[PDB]
Order: sequence, then structure tokens, then C-alpha cells
Amino acid sequence: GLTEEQRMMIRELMDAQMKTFDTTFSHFKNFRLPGAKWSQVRKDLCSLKVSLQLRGEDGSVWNYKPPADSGGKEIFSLLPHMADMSTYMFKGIISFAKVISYFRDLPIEDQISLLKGAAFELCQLRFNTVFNAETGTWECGRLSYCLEQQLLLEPMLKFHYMLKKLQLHEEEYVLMQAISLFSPDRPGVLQHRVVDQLQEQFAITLKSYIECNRPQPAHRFLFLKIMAMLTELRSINAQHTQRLLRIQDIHPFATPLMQELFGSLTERHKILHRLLQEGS
Amino acid sequence: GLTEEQRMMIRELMDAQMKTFDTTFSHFKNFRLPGVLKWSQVRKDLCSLKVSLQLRGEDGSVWNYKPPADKEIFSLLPHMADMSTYMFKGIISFAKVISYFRDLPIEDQISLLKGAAFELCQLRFNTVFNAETGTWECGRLSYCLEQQLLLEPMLKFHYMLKKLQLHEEEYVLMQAISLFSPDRPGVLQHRVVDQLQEQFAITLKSYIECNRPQPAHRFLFLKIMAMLTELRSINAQHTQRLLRIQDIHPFATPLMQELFGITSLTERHKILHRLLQE
Ligand SMILES: CCC[C@H](CC)Oc1ccc(C(C)(C)C)cc1NC(=O)c1nnn(-c2cc(C)c(OC)cc2OC)c1C
Ligand SMILES: CCC[C@H](CC)Oc1ccc(C(C)(C)C)cc1NC(=O)c1nnn(-c2cc(C)c(OC)cc2OC)c1C
Repeated sequence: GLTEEQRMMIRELMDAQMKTFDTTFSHFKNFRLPGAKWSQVRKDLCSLKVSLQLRGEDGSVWNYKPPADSGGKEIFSLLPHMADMSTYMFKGIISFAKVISYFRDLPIEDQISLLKGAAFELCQLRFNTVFNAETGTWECGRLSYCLEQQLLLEPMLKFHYMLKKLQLHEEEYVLMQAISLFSPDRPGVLQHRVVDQLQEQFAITLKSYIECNRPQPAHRFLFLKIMAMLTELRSINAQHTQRLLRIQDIHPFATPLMQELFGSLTERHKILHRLLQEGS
Repeated sequence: GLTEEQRMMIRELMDAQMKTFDTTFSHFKNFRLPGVLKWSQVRKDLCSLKVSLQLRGEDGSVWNYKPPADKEIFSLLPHMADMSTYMFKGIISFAKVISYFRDLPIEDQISLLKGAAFELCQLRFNTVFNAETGTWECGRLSYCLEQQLLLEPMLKFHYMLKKLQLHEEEYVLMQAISLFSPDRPGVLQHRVVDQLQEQFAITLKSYIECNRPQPAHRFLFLKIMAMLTELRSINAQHTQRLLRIQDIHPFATPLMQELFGITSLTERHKILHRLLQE
């Protein structure tokens, strides 16, 4: 059984996920729409090619088929839209962290440093909960992103297919979010041991939950599988971040909030600082 | 062959068609699109006319609009109102090039263009219609339909007319015969336009005899005239249903309101009068 401290830790995380994750994407509007290492960027960008479907309240459907790779900026057509979506998702991640009692008690320098290092990873974990592995589509309410064994080569697509195969619960997803958020080895964190103390209790709570709720033989070593996925997500974060910084200086697409996340801390992270001081 | 006067009439009509028909639709711009957000009688008609909008981009991307199943039934009417308006402005310029049309009084020029507006649009639309795929290919824009379709007279017209496989000269002659209809409302010089229409029909009949196999196309001219008569029926059939829709959900552009009668002949068609004098 779970200790009372662990039972209330899970309920606080799940309560935070409910209040901050707009699974229907009803409040996501006002977004843009399409009107050697460079070759590796283009190849991975081609592997991540998706078609955008926008369903309307009346029943109509707008569908956007991306262009084919012919050399030029046409393969970066959906990046401005994806930058508006990532910013909307990250704002929900900010509100998720503010609701957590263990997070708001941290200094404002560590709150910015932690959210800077876990922004991409927290966004990927929420995307996997709406990812359709049967059709290769991210069902984001009114919006859909359908991909166009060789695509599993791209580590970001393989991560979503492998993570979806585990069939995690809501409690396990939100515990992965906490472990990813309270990483003591992020750049800029000062209270290394304090956030390390918090991270271990989330992993201990996750390990206790799985042992008390998943006796099935298909769930053997599930906790260690999850921890191995979090280490893999740390890598893909580095792979995708360096990939986008190379696209940003050639073809600028990042929203003002994304530029701060990529690089006093509160002085060059004004948008994130004001959002941390605001309320629900 | 044809007489020199008939050869000049065809050369003049082909010259007008070339200068005023944008076959690529490259100059069709700034049109409304569906946003991202007898009632049963009319609803059945345009439900049979339900089409999807495809929009090809310069880079190769394709935006496709899927209309909704049965106010949502009139989602593509603002866009079609901008399309019909763009088409008519080319119809006006087509009539202004024909010498037999300028010499008519400005009131009769309005009356003829008012009665032949819908018909000359369908005739030009037919030249870009693909019967195999059921799509009107208007350059970057495509309109694909969504035996059940032949019951609709407007769809049966485009399929039967395309089946005749007319030449460019036969299409523009249909436009002239349709334009110079002597029985349009408000026409005063009916005797002049009747004799003008007869010369176009005689030229069309003579063209078919001289440029087609004699026994195979023995009734091609009479088939064409039957299509024009059928097109007049569809004209009143589509004008009434849109006049009903306009009272419910306004969509017609200012120029369409004058053509339908929404508020002297030139005083009730100020926009159409101005375009004729420019
Ligand atoms: C991967 C699964 C989810 C999506 C479908 C919904 O799949 C795609 C499908 C297609 C495309 C293309 C448009 C083809 C490039 C992109 C993506 N996906 C991203 O482009 C993304 N995913 N995360 N981030 C990101 C987010 C934040 C807060 C951040 O802050 C430091 C940094 C980030 O990247 C370094 C980002 C920017
Ligand atoms: C049939 C071939 C043409 C198109 C595709 C190219 O197919 C459609 C496909 C779908 C739809 C719907 C939006 C579903 C209703 C309409 C249409 N089609 C028209 O909406 C039209 N066709 N002609 N007219 C029109 C034009 C003029 C100058 C006018 O002035 C007196 C009056 C008119 O209507 C009475 C008009 C207004």
C-alpha cells in the first residue's frame, strides 16, 4: 500500500494536471498558419512531416498537405504554427508547476532554471497522452497532426511509439512530469540538493504506485522502463533544441517566449518571470 | 467554307474571348473563404451542388476545405459570390469588345447583360470542367463535387454539354447567341437583337456544316440550341433560390444585388452602368 504522504502527493499532482492541461485545446487560437549537419536537419524534418487537419464546430474540415522536399524554405512551412502551439503548451506547463507546492517554494532563480530545462520534455509527455498510435496522429481537440519502420529511426517518433506501448496511467504520466521537472542537474539551478531531495520522492512514489496497481506480467520492470525513457527524453531534448537553434538563425520562427527559453536570469527571462508571479 | 462576313464574326468573337477570359484565374484575388470557426426546399438544391474547395500553393502545398453536412449549408456562398462577381466582370468586358453590342443603347446593354449573366458564366465554367473527376479546374482553385447527380439540372447541363466536345468557336458562338437574346426583360430594340441573334445562329450552323463530318454531326446545332434553352430554365431556377437565401443570410456582392434587383434602368444598376462606360 501507499503511504498517506504518497497518496496525497499523487492527488496533488493529478489535481495540478487537471487544472492546467487543456486536453481539448479549446483556448488555443490566434495561431499562425501556412499562407553536413544541415542535411541531417532536413532529413529529420522530413521524417517529422505531418498534415494539419482543423475541424470546425459546424462540421467543416480544413486540411493542409505540406509541400514535398525540393530545396528551400518550403520544408519549414509548419514551424511558425508549431512554435505557437509549443508556446501554448508551455504556458500550461508553467501553470502546472505553480500549482505544485514543492515547486513554488523554490527560489525564482531555480524555478526559471528548472522550467528552462524541462520545457521540451514536459511538452512531449503531454503530447503522448493525445498521440494516436493506430493512425500516427496527435489528436489535439479541433486540431490533428497526422504523420506522412524507417520513420521509427527518428528518435522523437520512436519515443512516442515506445512510450504509448507501455499504456501508462494518468498517475504515471504526471509522475514522469514531476521527475522531469525536478531535475537537479539542470543548468543554472542553485539548490541542487533540495530539488534532488524532491526528485527521489517522486521516483519512490512512482515505484510504489506501479507495485501496488500493475501485477500484470506485461508490466514487469515498468518502473525501470519509465526511468530509461526519461533519460532518452533528456537526449532528444538536446537533439531537437540544437536542431531548432540552427533553423532559427536561418529562418526565424520562435515566439518571444521561446527565445528566452533557448538563451540576471530574471532580466533576460521577463515573460517567464511575470508568468511565475501571476496567479491561476 | 464560311462566308467572309461569318469568318469575321467568328474572328471578332474569338478576339473578345481571348482578351476577357482568364483561363488560368490568375487575376482572381482577395476572395472570402470559410473561417476556422422553402427552407427545406432550397437546402436540398445546393446540397446536391455540394463541392469541396481545393487551393494549391506556389510551394506545392494544398489546402482542402471539406463542407459540413446539413446556416452551415451556406458556407461557400460568400466565396462563390466573389467568384461569380469576378466572372461577370470578364463577361462585361467580353460584350464591350463585340461591335454589335456597343452600338446598342446603354439600357439594352444592361438588359442583355442582366439576363445573360448566369448563362455566360456557366458556359465559361464548362470549358474548365472535368467530367472524369467532376471538378472545375480554375487554375490554383479546384471545385470537386461531393447517377444521383444527374437529377440536378445544373449538373446534368455541365455533363451533357461537355459530352458534345465543342470547339472554342462553338463555345463563343453559344455566348453570343445567349447574350443577344431578344426576349430579355427591359429590351426595347428587340428587332435588332433578334436579327443579330439569327446571324450568330446561322454562323454557328454554317460552321458545323463546314468543319464537321456531314452525317455524324447532323444534329449538333440543334443539340446546342437545346442546351441554351435548358440553360434559360436553370437561370430562373438558380436565381430564385439565391434570392430566397439572400433574404435569410446576406452573401451577394454589391454587383450581384443589382443583377438580382436588390436595393430608371440605369438608376437601378449604377455599378453595372459604370462598368459599361469605363
Ligand atoms: C514531437 C511530437 C509532437 C508534435 C505534434 C503535436 O510533433 C511535430 C510534428 C511536426 C513538426 C514540424 C512542423 C514538421 C517541424 C514538429 C513537431 N513537434 C515540435 O516541433 C516541438 N516539440 N517540442 N518543442 C519544444 C517545446 C518547448 C516548450 C521548448 O522550450 C524549450 C522547446 C521545444 O523544442 C526544442 C517543439 C518545438
Ligand atoms: C455549376 C458550376 C459553377 C460552380 C463551380 C465553378 O459550381 C458550384 C458549386 C457549389 C456551389 C454551392 C456554394 C454549394 C451552392 C455553387 C456553385 N455555382 C454557383 O454558385 C453560381 N453559378 N452561377 N451563379 C450566378 C452568376 C451570375 C453572374 C448571376 O447573375 C445573374 C447569378 C448567378 O446565380 C443565379 C452562381 C451564383
